[PDB]
Amino acid sequence: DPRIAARGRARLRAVGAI
Repeated sequence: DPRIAARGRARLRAVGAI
């Protein structure tokens, strides 16, 4: 679903920071 992928991208996002 479109509401399930919006959270999947956050993964790499958060990791990218640190």
